[PDB]
This record gives sequence, C-alpha cells and structure tokens, in this order.
Amino acid sequence: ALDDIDRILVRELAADGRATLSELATRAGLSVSAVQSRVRRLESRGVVQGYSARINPEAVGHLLSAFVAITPLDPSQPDDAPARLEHIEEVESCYSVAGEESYVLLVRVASARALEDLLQRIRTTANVRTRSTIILNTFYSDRQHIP
Amino acid sequence: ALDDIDRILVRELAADGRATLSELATRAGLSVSAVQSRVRRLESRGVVQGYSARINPEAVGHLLSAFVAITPLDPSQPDDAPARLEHIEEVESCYSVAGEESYVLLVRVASARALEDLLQRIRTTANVRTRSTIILNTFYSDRQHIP
Ligand SMILES: N[C@@H](Cc1ccccc1)C(=O)O
Repeated sequence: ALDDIDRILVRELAADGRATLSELATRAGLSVSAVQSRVRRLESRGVVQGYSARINPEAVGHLLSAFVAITPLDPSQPDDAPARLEHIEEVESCYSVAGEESYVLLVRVASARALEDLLQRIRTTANVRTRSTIILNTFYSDRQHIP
Repeated sequence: ALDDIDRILVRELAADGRATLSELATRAGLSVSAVQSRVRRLESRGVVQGYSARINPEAVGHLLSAFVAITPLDPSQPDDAPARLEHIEEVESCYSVAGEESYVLLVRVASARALEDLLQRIRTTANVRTRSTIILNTFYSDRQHIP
C-alpha cells in the first residue's frame, strides 16, 4: 500500500529532506494540504523514520571509521549485545548478520589510539570478541533507492 | 576550527534535519540571520552534505539487505570498481577497506533471488569476485555522533 504519489513523495524527500511542502505539491500535482497529510501518514506508518542532515564525519573530528564484527565470548549467556552497546556513542550502527559472527557495527573515532580504547570498551560491555575492518575511504554512502 | 555554537547546530540538524531556522535560534541562542548564515557556510565547507528523509527499506520493498565484499579479479587492470558500480542503484554505499577484500558495499534488494541476479551484474560489470554477508535485522543505524 504505497501508491504512485507516495513513491514520488518518498523519492523527493530521500533526495532532499528539507524540501518544502509547496515544492513537493507541485512535483506531485497535489495541494499543499493533500501533501502534508500524505506526509503525516508516511511518518506514522513508519515509512519515513525521520530526517537528518548528512554530516561529514571528518569535519567533526572522526578521522577513522571501522566495521567491527562481534561474537559472544559466551554464546549461552543471554543475547543483548545491541542494547548494551547502545550507550556507546561512537557506535553508529548495529546489524545482526548470518554467518560465524553475530553482529556487525559501524564505529567512528578520532584516531588509531582512540580505536584501540573503543575496542576494549566494546569487548567489556558486550562480553564479545571483535574483528575489525578499517575503512580507508568512503566513495559514496546512504544513497537510498526507491524502486 | 568548528566554532562550537556550530557544534550545537550540526548536532540539532543531525537529530532533526527538518528543524526550522527559528525553532533552531531559540535552542541555540541566536537570531535567524546568524543561524541562516552559519548553516549556509556549513553547507559550503562540505560539513553538512545534504538532508535526507530516512526511508524504511522494507516499507519500500527491500526485504533483503547484504554487505558484499568485493575484490578485482585482475590486478594488472586499473582498479576503478567504485566508479563502475556507481550506476547500479541497489548499491547504497561503497567503501575501500583494509581487510580480506578490497571494498565493502551495502546492497538492498527484493529477495535472495534478486541478490543472485545483482551479484552477477556486479561481477560482470566491475570484474570482481564477491562475498556476501546477509543482514538479518537492523537494530539502529545512522546515529551520527558529534563530539
Ligand atoms: N550468525 C548467526 C545469527 C545470529 C545473529 C545474532 C545473534 C545470534 C545469532 C547465524 O548465522 O545463524
């Protein structure tokens, strides 16, 4: 239940999250009221989860990023790694994954030594072994596709 | 230098990219003309890179996400895989990495069947071998942290 109009709306809003209701109304052939109300239904049905500025991580002092794959030191202990790691602010994302590892994290940090301290924090807070893959360059990211 | 009132602004806009320049000014303690001019300057030094609505991928038909680690088949050839894959819309992100593979992609697709098709297209269009790690669930993503 996403009609043609809604796909247009989410496509425009993925490319430009600050687009005004009136720019959107003219692209969709709707009134500004019609647009607001379709946008409110997109948000409350959880199709649109929120809006963010895309911040350049380097510009704010995050000069090093990494994938960290984690696996429980004790797989019989309950499985709450994501909730435990939620209070660690340098953890930007957490996915559960098929394979030998349990979770993959994306982590951002100021430097190599800051990474070594963060890995210790991640091993003790989730009781986990870590396998780190350092990112050397981001060619493009977050390019959301609406088919 | 990021004039740490500037840190309040990026912090606020990362959390709510549809914040208004006036509902901002009160939260930061400035005047619409200052707020507006910083934001335009932040956008000009590529600190804020865009604004986007965060779309739920499964709401839109992408019921299968995967990391796809790729490595060029022939190292005598120019390594231009990111440029070559850029036109493939199901690739959301591309990173070079220090690990076992040369690059990691984040890919989104309708089904396991559609992934197999996509992996064939990736192999033939960029001349790479692939290795996919299927995501089961996303616990949180894109929590941009501003120190
Ligand atoms: N990696 C496990 C799935 C899993 C993820 C996270 C926690 C526990 C299990 C598998 O391939 O079956």
